[PDB]
Amino acid sequence: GKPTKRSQNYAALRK
Amino acid sequence: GKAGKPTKRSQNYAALRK
RNA sequence: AUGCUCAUGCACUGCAUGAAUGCCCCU
RNA sequence: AAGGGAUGC
Ligand SMILES: [Br-]
Repeated sequence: GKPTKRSQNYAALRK
Repeated sequence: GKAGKPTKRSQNYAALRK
């Protein structure tokens, strides 16, 4: 659904 | 580029993980 | 498009909370 | 995209 600290954090290290 | 689904064991392990 | 996934909380829907063991082996 | 394993000595 919406971004979360966890998913966001993942996206970062993941980016 | 991969995901991995948390299972009953993985989660159980983590639950016990302090 | 992790803008997920998956648990737990009196519809494969909400809400809230937590987990990168969300591993590693295998079939 | 499905299943199993803590003897995962
Ligand atoms: Br295998």
